[PDB]
Amino acid sequence: MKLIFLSGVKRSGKDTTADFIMSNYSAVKYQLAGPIKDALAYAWGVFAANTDYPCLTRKEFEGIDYDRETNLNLTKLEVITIMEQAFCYLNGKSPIKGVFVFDDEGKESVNFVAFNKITDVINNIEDQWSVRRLMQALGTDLIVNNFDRMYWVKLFALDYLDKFNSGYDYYIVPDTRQDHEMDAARAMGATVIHVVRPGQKSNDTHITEAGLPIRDGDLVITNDGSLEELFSKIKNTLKVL
Amino acid sequence: MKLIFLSGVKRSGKDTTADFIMSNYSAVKYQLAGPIKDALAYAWGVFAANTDYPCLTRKEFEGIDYDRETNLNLTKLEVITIMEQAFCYLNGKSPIKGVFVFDDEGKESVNFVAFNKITDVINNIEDQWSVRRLMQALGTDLIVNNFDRMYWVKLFALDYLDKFNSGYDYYIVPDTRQDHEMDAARAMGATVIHVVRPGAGLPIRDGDLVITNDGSLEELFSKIKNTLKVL
Ligand SMILES: Nc1nc2c(ncn2[C@H]2C[C@H](O)[C@@H](COP(=O)(O)O)O2)c(=O)[nH]1
Ligand SMILES: Nc1nc2c(ncn2[C@H]2C[C@H](O)[C@@H](COP(=O)(O)O)O2)c(=O)[nH]1
Ligand SMILES: [Mg+2]
Ligand SMILES: [Mg+2]
Repeated sequence: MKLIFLSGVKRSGKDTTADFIMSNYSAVKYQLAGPIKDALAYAWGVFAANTDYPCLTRKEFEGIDYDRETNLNLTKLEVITIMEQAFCYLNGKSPIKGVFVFDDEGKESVNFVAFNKITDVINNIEDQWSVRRLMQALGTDLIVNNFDRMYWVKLFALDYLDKFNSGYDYYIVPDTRQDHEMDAARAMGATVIHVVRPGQKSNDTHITEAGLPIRDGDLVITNDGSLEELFSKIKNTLKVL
Repeated sequence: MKLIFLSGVKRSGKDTTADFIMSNYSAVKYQLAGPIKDALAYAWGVFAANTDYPCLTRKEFEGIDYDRETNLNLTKLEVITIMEQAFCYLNGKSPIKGVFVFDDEGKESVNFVAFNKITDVINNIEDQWSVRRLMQALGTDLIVNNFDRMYWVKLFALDYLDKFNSGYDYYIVPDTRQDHEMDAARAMGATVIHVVRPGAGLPIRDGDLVITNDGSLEELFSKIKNTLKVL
């Protein structure tokens, strides 16, 4: 099995490459933001449970026929509540440093110190709450930035360890968005492929929308033409590995 | 940080190599069997409290002035309860596939099937219970063979990633005993270094480094310095 980490801003051709690889090769995929979306879909169902709030499922957090930039018109209190349920969920997958979950009859809550950092972080976010902003907030604003910078790489490692030994040719991580994820990837001997559209940018200022640095050893596919030109570049890049 | 997995049989000089590295470089060490001794020391403290059993601390589970071969005279029954408490401790570190821990008012226990597999497995162990047989039963008879072949390597992965930006030059795992664990180390980008003596062992695969301990300590030491040099 060959481990590949893909890197590319929105609409750079990176998502196209990911799909080209998944449909033309024996590949298994793992999304770093996978568990972010599972935790939010779970928290949401706990939050919108017996409310008149719309039912958002994993598919919607996946963006399947749902615009994740849609304003959900939520209050900072609602958002804090959701983040606390998302944390209780994640803590059952892998312990978040400094977080404890307590039960009061099917009512899960985090410890005060953790609940207090959630509150402070959320209270200072003035953006409107979309599925997209909730992903950015859970992933980065809270966890990476305040509890465990390597949590999402840790969950990828547990998955990889379950699968490195199977019959797939490739193991792809298509959504690398933080430099430290790239650092872990290079350390583990992953091939890092950047898909770049000559002089283009991310229309989101969140750190997870920023273009990742190209370091020595990284491969770069310049998407400066047609689609088959891209498909050819992909084929010849992989043929080499 | 360079990830190094050391391999070698008893008296090959593998242990001397881990020591020299730890003593001469910015290095941090992780034992795959660490959590095994921690869980047993935990499960032990909890069960020998109720009884008139010897008090074994994490210090004797480490074999620190204790013979881990020492028979403890346990009922397959107590061994089974010790084992379930240890699963409870480990499950809080990283979930063991197919195990759920529940609180019974000042008493967590594992779901029934996990409980049932534990009993079945501990019931065919016809041996005598030393601390050392307990480590094996927990580590291999149970977890690796019946729950998750990769569980000890998953716990190393959590710790390695945790130390990822810590400033150490090397991360050394010295006690790998299974080949599947060495496969996982290679899959995670480790350099495998075998310490062998001229005339059981894990296989030496293509890419692994081999240090032949055929001379003196200072010669062993010199071979280690030059091997670390080209990593
Ligand atoms: N890769 C990654 N994504 C993160 C992190 N924290 C938050 N996210 C966000 C970035 C994306 O907006 C999102 C997943 O969205 P998408 O890949 O489009 O389903 O999760 C992090 O640490 N790593
Ligand atoms: N590395 C490793 N050690 C294991 C595993 N299962 C059980 N062990 C235990 C059995 C040995 O007696 C013990 C070594 O403990 P020590 O003497 O403190 O280094 O490791 C396993 O899967 N991997
Ligand atoms: Mg909950
Ligand atoms: Mg316990």
